[PDB]
Amino acid sequence: KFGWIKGVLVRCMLNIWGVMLFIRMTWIVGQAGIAYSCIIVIMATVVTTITGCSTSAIATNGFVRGGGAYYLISRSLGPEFGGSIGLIFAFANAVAVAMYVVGFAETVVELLMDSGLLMIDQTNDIRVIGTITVILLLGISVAGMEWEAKAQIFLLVILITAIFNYFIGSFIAVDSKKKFGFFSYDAGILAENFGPDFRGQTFFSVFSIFFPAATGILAGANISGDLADPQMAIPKGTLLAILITGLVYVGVAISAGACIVRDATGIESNFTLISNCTDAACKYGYDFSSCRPTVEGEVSSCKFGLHNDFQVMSVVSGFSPLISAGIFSATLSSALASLVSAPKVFQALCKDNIYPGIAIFGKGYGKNNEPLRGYFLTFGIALAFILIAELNVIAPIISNFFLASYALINFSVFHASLANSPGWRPSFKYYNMWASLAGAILCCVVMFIINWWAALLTNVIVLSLYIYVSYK
Amino acid sequence: KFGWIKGVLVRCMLNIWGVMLFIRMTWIVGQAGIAYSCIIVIMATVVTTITGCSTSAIATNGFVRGGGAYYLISRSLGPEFGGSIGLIFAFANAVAVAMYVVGFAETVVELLMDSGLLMIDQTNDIRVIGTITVILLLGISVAGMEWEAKAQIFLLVILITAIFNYFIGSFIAVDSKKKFGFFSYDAGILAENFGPDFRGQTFFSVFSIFFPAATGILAGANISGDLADPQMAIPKGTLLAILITGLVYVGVAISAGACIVRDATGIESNFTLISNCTDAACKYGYDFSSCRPTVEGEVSSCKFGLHNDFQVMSVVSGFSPLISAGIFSATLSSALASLVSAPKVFQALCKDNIYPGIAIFGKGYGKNNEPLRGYFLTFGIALAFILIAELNVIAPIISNFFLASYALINFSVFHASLANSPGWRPSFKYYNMWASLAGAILCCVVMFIINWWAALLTNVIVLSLYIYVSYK
Ligand SMILES: CCCCCCCC/C=C/CCCCCCCC(=O)O[C@@H](COC(=O)CCCCCCCCCCCCCCC)COP(=O)([O-])OCC[N+](C)(C)C
Ligand SMILES: CCCCCCCC/C=C/CCCCCCCC(=O)O[C@@H](COC(=O)CCCCCCCCCCCCCCC)COP(=O)([O-])OCC[N+](C)(C)C
Ligand SMILES: CCCCCCCC/C=C/CCCCCCCC(=O)O[C@@H](COC(=O)CCCCCCCCCCCCCCC)COP(=O)([O-])OCC[N+](C)(C)C
Ligand SMILES: CCCCCCCC/C=C\CCCCCCCC(=O)O[C@@H](COC(=O)CCCCCCCCCCCCCCC)COP(=O)([O-])OCC[N+](C)(C)C
Ligand SMILES: CCCCCCCC/C=C\CCCCCCCC(=O)O[C@@H](COC(=O)CCCCCCCCCCCCCCC)COP(=O)([O-])OCC[N+](C)(C)C
Ligand SMILES: CCCCCCCC/C=C\CCCCCCCC(=O)O[C@@H](COC(=O)CCCCCCCCCCCCCCC)COP(=O)([O-])OCC[N+](C)(C)C
Ligand SMILES: CCCCCCCC/C=C\CCCCCCCC(=O)O[C@@H](COC(=O)CCCCCCCCCCCCCCC)COP(=O)([O-])OCC[N+](C)(C)C
Ligand SMILES: [Cl-]
Ligand SMILES: [Cl-]
Ligand SMILES: [Cl-]
Ligand SMILES: [Cl-]
Ligand SMILES: [K+]
Ligand SMILES: [K+]
Repeated sequence: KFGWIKGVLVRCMLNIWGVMLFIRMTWIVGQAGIAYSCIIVIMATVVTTITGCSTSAIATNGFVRGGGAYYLISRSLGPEFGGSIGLIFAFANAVAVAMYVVGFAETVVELLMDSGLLMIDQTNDIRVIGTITVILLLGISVAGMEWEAKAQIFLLVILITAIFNYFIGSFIAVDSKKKFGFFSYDAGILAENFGPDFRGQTFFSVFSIFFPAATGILAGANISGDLADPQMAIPKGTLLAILITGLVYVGVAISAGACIVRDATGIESNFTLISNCTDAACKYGYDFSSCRPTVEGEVSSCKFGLHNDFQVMSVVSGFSPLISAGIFSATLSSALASLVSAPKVFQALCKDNIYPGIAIFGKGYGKNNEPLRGYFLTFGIALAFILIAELNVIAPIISNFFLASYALINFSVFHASLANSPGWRPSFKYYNMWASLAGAILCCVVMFIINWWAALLTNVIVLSLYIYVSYK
Repeated sequence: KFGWIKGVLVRCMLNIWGVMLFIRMTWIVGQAGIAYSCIIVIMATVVTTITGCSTSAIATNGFVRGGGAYYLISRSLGPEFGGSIGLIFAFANAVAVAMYVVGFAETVVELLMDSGLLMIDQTNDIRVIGTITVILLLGISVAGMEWEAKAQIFLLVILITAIFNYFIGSFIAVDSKKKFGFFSYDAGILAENFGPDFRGQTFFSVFSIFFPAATGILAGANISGDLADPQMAIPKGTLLAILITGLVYVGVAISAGACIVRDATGIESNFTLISNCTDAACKYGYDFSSCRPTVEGEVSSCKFGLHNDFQVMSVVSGFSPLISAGIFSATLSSALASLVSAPKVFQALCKDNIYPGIAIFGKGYGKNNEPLRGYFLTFGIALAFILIAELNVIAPIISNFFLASYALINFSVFHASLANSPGWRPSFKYYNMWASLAGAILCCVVMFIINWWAALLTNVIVLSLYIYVSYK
């Protein structure tokens, strides 16, 4: 049995911190402003805080022993909400595996292209490296699960040293790191980056790429049978990990916006103060014109800055090669946590014969009854999406399915509080049914703003799976 | 008590034939093709045929005496579906009143501008004439309802003479009617108009303006307490009126497309055969170039043809002034049928205290207990939408709310057949629950394609009104 720190807090902080922390935060401050990106982080934190209060209200409804994620939901609420939440959550983690390993493969491909190693084109090397790293992540999940419970504190002390490396490298003004952007903390760059640019995107198109960085909060409730006291561990670690990771996202956004310019040519300039005809806040001798795009229907033909290079946190970092290779720790820990959590929920769902034909993905081979057909189905669903070797098209799909699962959780606890269900007495201090209704309406409306036909498909599927289990 | 002809068939044919028959059919053949407009008419006929089978399945579920539209639905199915169908249907007819009288006012304004009568600008004369014609339509509904039961056969023999006037004026080739478009039935014009143009619109933007011409099919079920035998009158007249009006729409579309060109300058040409350098199917001596638009982001600066003038059926007609002033008959009959049917449903809903605060719109003043507060609320909701003095922005709203009401009817009969409701034995020969489910899914998907945020608002409102009445 684990305590609340090592069993809930470290698990949720390792699942939440993933691709977008080191790869795509600076791009989000580049597209939006500092103000709009802080509004984005606060909105995702509001959604996940309401869903964390709803999950805590489920977890404090009696039912200590014999836990899990599907078990608590399907036993506090009915099977109609429980089966649909289980199916949508299993599919969401199975598709999130692809997002994390595509981010890992993109980082490895850019590290190879900084050297001379280049086999095929850039979008085909992500398909090759992403395929090798998901058939190796599959082998760990079915043969090496014992060491993974010890390795997670190792992964967390790699990740926090990466974050501290970035934050203390921001204050060190290096003259060689100019021409890649990155001057010191400056007021001119802070005023220039305070306000949107949206060079090909929109608000709610940048939100759909941020919001996978806020998911992963049900990693503590996914192990309730391995906790000491789940009534006190699940509301503590979840709502603490949400606060810690949200504050690190806000700090990364403000710190990236206040010291890096949006565009930069990677050519140094001999001047130290440019002729007074630009006034574009680079008074340090750098003229970063002829990189802003001409028309308002094209991307910039630059190579560095906040808008362009995707890896500028390795430039800002004091020791970029090894310490800011906590990208590997973050992405592989989140992908491995999502590779073992999607067949687990699906095997727990396929043991109650709720849905007719899926009952063959429940036969756990071996001694611990690990679902091997579930692992191979998750590997197939992940490998279908790795072949879309682009993160910015995978991430709105994950955002859609996680907003659907969180909306279903919030609406199910609202409906159980409203309907006066027989076994529903949630003794949690910060649970209100109208906050859950507000969170469900907010998740559904944002899911429709992001992409309306995928939202309509997901809502029709969830309504069909509810009406099927009602009249059975 | 009425028979099935005079009580159902004439009522449904007068409610269905409305604005779009004489005003906006030729514009729909102008924007789309002949093929796409026939596909549009067949889709609207499929939706209304499935909804007519569902309404017949409700109407054959016992319950002869003491009828109405709200009564049959709320007594065969529950109050949860019945109250929401009643509210959405009351709002749909209350807003459709504005569409019919805005079409009437637009016709009267164009007839005045063909003369010298012009008080204010064109969009402000529709607001003035549309306001006078809805406070005069209100006086008939509360003081002259006795003569209206005799006047409807008069209105129908005006309307069918208008239709025959158009269809026999199509075959009469008049040389003076050229330069307004309108050559004879020609193969070149039929081949030229066979294929879309979409000069500012899209498919499903032209469908949203057509589909109010297919609504009005519940005008026979809205009077079940005044019928002789509603078990045999409501499935007969509804499904016959749908077929008759759909065939007249298909005939009008094909006949308009095969004899009128899309653009035309209203200037006659002395030539009888133009120099062979255009080949634009007007070999009759007319050169209708310099009216096609240059860029693909603007409307044509022409004045006549299928795309432009909105009143070309009065040009094709043999006697345009009096007989093709069946526009007044069609629009005023449909507006008067929707002004007496929205307070009726709403007063029947406000007598069962389902929704809390609306109970004051049920107190019928007078001897027949006509709901006067309901009439004034319908007049207010209509007059709010008449001030948007443009038909092409009113008509997608009516399309949204009627697709919502028809989707609710189809889903309610599917859900009652699936759930095995206690008093649900629909002895109708052509009712199937999967056809009703297909009609409900089709109406919901089309409602989302037309406008997604209005569809999301309507679906959230209907979901809230269902969950309110369930847990009361
Ligand atoms: C403005 C307002 C607009 C409103 C418009 C409405 C909105 C539109 C809403 C539309 C909602 C559609 C609801 C459909 C209802 C399903 C039919 C059903 O209930 O079961 C039927 C089919 O039984 C089966 O064998 C099929 C089992 C799966 C069917 C559902 C999953 C399909 C979607 C998931 C796809 C895969 C997902 C998995 C991968 C992610 C039962 O058959 P039976 O013979 O009748 O059983 C008799 C027993 N009984 C009488 C007691 C019942
Ligand atoms: C955009 C426009 C879309 C238009 C098409 C939309 C597709 C929807 C169209 C659906 C219509 C097609 C299904 C009909 C099949 C019936 C087979 C049959 O005849 O046997 C039996 C059914 O028993 C069955 O086996 C039913 C199997 C179908 C269940 C799945 C329903 C579709 C779920 C949809 C999920 C959402 C779909 C989207 C999700 C991805 C006969 O029925 P019965 O049980 O005997 O009861 C009859 C009793 N009578 C005796 C009352 C008096
Ligand atoms: C992918 C999946 C994503 C899923 C996301 C899903 C998200 C979709 C979101 C869907 C939102 C739907 C949920 C909201 C419904 C709540 C109803 C309610 O709470 O009322 C309750 C109180 O409230 C009141 O008394 C208010 C007064 C009546 C207002 C009617 C409700 C609001 C309707 C607004 C429409 C405006 C219409 C304007 C035109 C008229 C009823 O009070 P009660 O009677 O005491 O009930 C006690 C029950 N008991 C006795 C058993 C204890
Ligand atoms: C769009 C994106 C952003 C969306 C965000 C905004 C979206 C709006 C979302 C949510 C809005 C929040 C509503 C706040 C209501 C608080 C009033 C109150 O305390 O009532 C209470 C006082 O009991 C009474 O004295 C009766 C008062 C009327 C009941 C209020 C119901 C409001 C229905 C609103 C219908 C909304 C339909 C929505 C349709 C659109 C009654 O309940 P209770 O006693 O507290 O029960 C506690 C039981 N428990 C102890 C087990 C927990
Ligand atoms: C009136 C009530 C206000 C509610 C405010 C609540 C907070 C709202 C906050 C903020 C409001 C939204 C501001 C930004 C608008 C979205 C811009 C955008 O991204 O385009 C969008 C739509 O394109 C449109 O047409 C947008 C038109 C406005 C719709 C949004 C308001 C309706 C809110 C809901 C009304 C229901 C209310 C439910 C009950 C409460 C996206 O277009 P797409 O084609 O789908 O994307 C394709 C994606 N792809 C590229 C990957 C393929
Ligand atoms: C199977 C049941 C499963 C249920 C779920 C299925 C998922 C849904 C299935 C299908 C949805 C497919 C739509 C994707 C559109 C691409 C993105 C886009 O452009 O959005 C636009 C599409 O609005 C348009 O009209 C654009 C022009 C046509 C584009 C294709 C329409 C559908 C094609 C044929 C499909 C035939 C479907 C079958 C019907 C015969 C949105 O813009 P808007 O909404 O128009 O804004 C209006 C605002 N205004 C009023 C202020 C102007
Ligand atoms: C885009 C819109 C945004 C929101 C999307 C919604 C997301 C949907 C996801 C989750 C929401 C779940 C929906 C229902 C909520 C439960 C409340 C309820 O209905 O209680 C009822 C149960 O319900 C039933 O028994 C059958 C469900 C019928 C719902 C029909 C809604 C029609 C509105 C169409 C508009 C929606 C169109 C959606 C778009 C196509 C009554 O409770 P009971 O007495 O306990 O019943 C016992 C019966 N039993 C013994 C057999 C078990
Ligand atoms: Cl992430
Ligand atoms: Cl999660
Ligand atoms: Cl009409
Ligand atoms: Cl109707
Ligand atoms: K994450
Ligand atoms: K009509």
